[PDB]
Amino acid sequence: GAESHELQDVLEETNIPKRLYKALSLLKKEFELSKLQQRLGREVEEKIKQTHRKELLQEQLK
Amino acid sequence: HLPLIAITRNPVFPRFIKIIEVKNKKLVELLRRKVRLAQPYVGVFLKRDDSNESDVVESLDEIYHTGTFAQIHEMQDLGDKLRMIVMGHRRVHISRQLEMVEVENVVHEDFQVTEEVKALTAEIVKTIRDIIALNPLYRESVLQMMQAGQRVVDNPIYLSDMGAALTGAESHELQDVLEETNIPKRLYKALSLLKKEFELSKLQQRLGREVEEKIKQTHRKELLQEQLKIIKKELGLEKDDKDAIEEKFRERLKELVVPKHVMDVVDEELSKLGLLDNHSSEFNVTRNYLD
Amino acid sequence: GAESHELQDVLEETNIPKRLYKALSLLKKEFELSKLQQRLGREVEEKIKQTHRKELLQEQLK
Amino acid sequence: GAESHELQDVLEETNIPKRLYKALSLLKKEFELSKLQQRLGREVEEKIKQTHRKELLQEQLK
Amino acid sequence: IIKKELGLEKDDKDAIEEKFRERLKELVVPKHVMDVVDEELSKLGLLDNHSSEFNVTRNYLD
Repeated sequence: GAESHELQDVLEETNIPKRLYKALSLLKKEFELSKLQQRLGREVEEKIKQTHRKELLQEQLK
Repeated sequence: HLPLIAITRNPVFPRFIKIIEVKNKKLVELLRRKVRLAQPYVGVFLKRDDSNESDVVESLDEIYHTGTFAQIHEMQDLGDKLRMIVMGHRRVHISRQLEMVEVENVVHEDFQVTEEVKALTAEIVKTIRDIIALNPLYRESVLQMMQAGQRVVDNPIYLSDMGAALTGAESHELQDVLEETNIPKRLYKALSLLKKEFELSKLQQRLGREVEEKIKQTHRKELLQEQLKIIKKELGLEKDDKDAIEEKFRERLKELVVPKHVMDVVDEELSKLGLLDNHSSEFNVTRNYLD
Repeated sequence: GAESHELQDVLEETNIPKRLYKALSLLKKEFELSKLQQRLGREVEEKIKQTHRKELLQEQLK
Repeated sequence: GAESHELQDVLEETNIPKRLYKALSLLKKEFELSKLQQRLGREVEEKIKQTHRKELLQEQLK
Repeated sequence: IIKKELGLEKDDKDAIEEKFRERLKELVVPKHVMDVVDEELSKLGLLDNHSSEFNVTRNYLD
């Protein structure tokens, strides 16, 4: 998912190790972004489950 | 030679136990008269369009000439005084119910070569299984008890009739099926009617499930909004109560040399405001009073 | 969807062209039967479709 | 799940049948509490599911 | 990430929030009604499209 600028920079690289390492670093960056979004989503989803659960717990107390 | 039984919206599918409960107590006399008979029996017929109780006792042509003679089983009378048990045993078609003469004109003609005749039975049972799975109407134990491979099906016509009984088609469709004399015609009509009934039933169920799907989609869009809104609550809302209505009015009243009764009244009003949801009209009235 | 007797008759044929022609004839017969059944089904579905859409609207109302 | 006091009381008992009966009674007590908890939980979950279905049926009422 | 998230959910209501904001753009308008409209649009976004109270709020906004 790296921007087109990153792809252009990868193209600028000449040596095979350089270009492949930059592509691998970009892939790791993609994982970092995806995992950040996933962690935020899962944390907020546990909290929203708990928020609905709180009305359910007031219902249990009821 | 007995008076026609008042079906009163109680269809009796072939080889299917059904219960008839007519409010009128006149049939009670008829039922009690036949108790003395060594072999009690009850006549089963089907009503035509535009059901009318008065026409039943006025004209006998309303009831279809078709009928299903069967033996009475037993009397229960649990809640009401009439709980007739009607079963499909022997179909009959009276030439003229006006004139009682009857004949067992049951037609079950079949071809000598029987290799593909039962092939359609496999498709019929598969369709019935699909319908009951997607449109559950009765328990599955009946299907297990009556399996086409068991070879115990000595009456394929009756099996087809029971399978088509699951159809939710109007009684007019059943009458049209009965009018058919050729076996292929009736079988084809039965399966097509079954598919139509399933379509209607699935429509009714689909609306109910679709409401849940929209609610889930709304909650899911709101859930993604809640994820970004939690990040904002840390960041954008700043988890800071200052600049809010509560704190805004607190700072507004901060610089005034204020009595104490007003302070307790304002504390009560702020407690309500926090308890009160923002959208509610009571919340707006409370906000205006606080202003 | 031919009968088991039809399959036995096909097996009875020895020459490859003869069995191929018999299989093609069986396919033609089965296709003709299926087409006739489908056309009859379409005609009957149209006849039932003569039921006015007012009936469908009344069903939705109910 | 019996408290340590119950375990001490069981230890005080010397007759094997007495301690066996006390252990069975403690097991029955825990079973009763757990069954009550499970029944209440399922009842509340059914009530919340019925509340969601009641919202659906209120839309249908609209 | 913050600004992309804000952009994705920028509109309180679909095809309504932006329309009313652009309608207000040409207006040299007092601050009081701006804050009132901001609160009303926040509530609008919080509410769902087909609510009767949402309908009354929409009519008031119009």
